[PDB]
Amino acid sequence: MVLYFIGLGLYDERDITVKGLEIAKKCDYVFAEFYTSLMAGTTLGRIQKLIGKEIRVLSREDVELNFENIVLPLAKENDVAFLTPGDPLVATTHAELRIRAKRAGVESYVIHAPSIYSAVGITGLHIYKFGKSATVMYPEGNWFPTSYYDVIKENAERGLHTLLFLDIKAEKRMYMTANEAMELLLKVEDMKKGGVFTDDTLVVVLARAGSLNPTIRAGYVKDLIREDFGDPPHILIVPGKLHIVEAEYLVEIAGAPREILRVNV
Amino acid sequence: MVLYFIGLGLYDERDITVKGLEIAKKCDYVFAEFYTSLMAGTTLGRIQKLIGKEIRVLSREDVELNFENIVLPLAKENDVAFLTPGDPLVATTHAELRIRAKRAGVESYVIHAPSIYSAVGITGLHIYKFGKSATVMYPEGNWFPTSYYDVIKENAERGLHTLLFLDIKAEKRMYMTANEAMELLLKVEDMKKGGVFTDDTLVVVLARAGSLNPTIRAGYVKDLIREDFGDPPHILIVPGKLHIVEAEYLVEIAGAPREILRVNV
Ligand SMILES: Nc1ncnc2c1ncn2[C@@H]1O[C@H](CSCC[C@H](N)C(=O)O)[C@@H](O)[C@H]1O
Repeated sequence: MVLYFIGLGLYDERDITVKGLEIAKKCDYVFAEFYTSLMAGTTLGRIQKLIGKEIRVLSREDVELNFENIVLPLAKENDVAFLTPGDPLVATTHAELRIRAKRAGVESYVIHAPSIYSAVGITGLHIYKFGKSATVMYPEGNWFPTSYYDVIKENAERGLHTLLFLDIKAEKRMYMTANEAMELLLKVEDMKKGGVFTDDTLVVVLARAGSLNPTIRAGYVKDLIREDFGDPPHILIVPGKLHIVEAEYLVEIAGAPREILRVNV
Repeated sequence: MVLYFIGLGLYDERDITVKGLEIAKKCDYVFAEFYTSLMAGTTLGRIQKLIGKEIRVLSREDVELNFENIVLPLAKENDVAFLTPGDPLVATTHAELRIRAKRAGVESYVIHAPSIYSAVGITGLHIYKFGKSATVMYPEGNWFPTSYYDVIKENAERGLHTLLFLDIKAEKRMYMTANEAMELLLKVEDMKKGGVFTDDTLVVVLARAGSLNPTIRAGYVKDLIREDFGDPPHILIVPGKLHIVEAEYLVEIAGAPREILRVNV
């Protein structure tokens, strides 16, 4: 008896690691959640087909409130897996579920899978130069979140890049676009006026990482804010000071304006 | 006419994704490099047997000096794969290779795989709280580099965690251990007196991420500096102030002392 947290990867069902597939195939019960991220290139059926097991999908409430009532009981008598998009423990609160497993006497194992957190490397930006990350959250009611704006400011002060995860309302099938996140940011800048995010800010958009042809675009907010980046999911990145080879790659691979080649050192 | 950058993942031959494996099997020629890092849980023979293709290994000079003369020519009239440990393009210099492909008129696609950059999610530390990353380098001769110490200081200053890659002599298969990294940083502390890394600093050690049995340990330097964390590779993390949920994961899963619950939160 054991519980496995198995990541499914960035885009489709083949983004699972071979390790994860052969372990998932021999589990007695398989559960999964698809609310922490969007795998735009597959379906439940295709995943079930690949793993050869029926998958029961859990909602945020089933997990956050009933994980120990729905999943853990089986794991005491059987080999159980819990599948998630990307890497199970990245920008989720799933790590705490391991604590629940322990206090229920269930041993758990983690099988990693490609994550958007490291897949940003395809933007050409040096991974080590990424600072603190943040999430753009949809304003709801009279509440307008803005903390992600300060993260950008503090990273950019240090010359660090900022990775911006975008909001998701899976049960409403709403996936925030980079365009939406740019609009939100311009609005917070008119409030705070820190010169952090303007029409002239260089940004990078990565859409559907993991697919064979993801959309990778770099340019000024004024030029990109109304551009079509294709289907979700999307992440937005606000680079800090660029190394020359970073700029080179943004121009050659992501279609950035030639002039960012001229780095002001 | 196509070059595929395929990641092999964290630890053994099963850490490659299903997508990467299937694509590698259909490639006419398969290259790989093991200088940016090593796949400590497997061998080149086991990877070859899994892919069912002979793998020509390239040195760092083969790649950096002659990538366009060794790999790209074949990719003009064949499907070629270039394998690398972890996630492709996380290593600083690899992105550039895609520009070389473009220049040579060769199509390139990136197949992602788990990277230690994202796998540290398994320490229970929130991914978004990681700041700039650094590598602890072995000093030698009259050269004692210490920038990695500076990186810790300005992340922790901002309440951020610091991911520290450890030095490696890929070709001699010599891995720097977390213990050596800790002693070094105490050495740098004695040099710089910044109050950044001392006996009382809380650290996290992650060894053999990707394995089903990785070592995850958290505690104060005075206690962990001579502890055996098992076979390489080792990764060292100097956490910033912890969220209570991070601290209880470290206590419950990483064997951290209860003391962190009131000293580091
Ligand atoms: N393939 C992909 N392409 C672009 N953005 C992606 C993505 N997968 C995830 N994201 C981003 O991350 C958000 C979910 S955050 C959860 C991330 C997941 N554990 C992982 O390891 O990737 C999405 O709303 C989106 O902004």
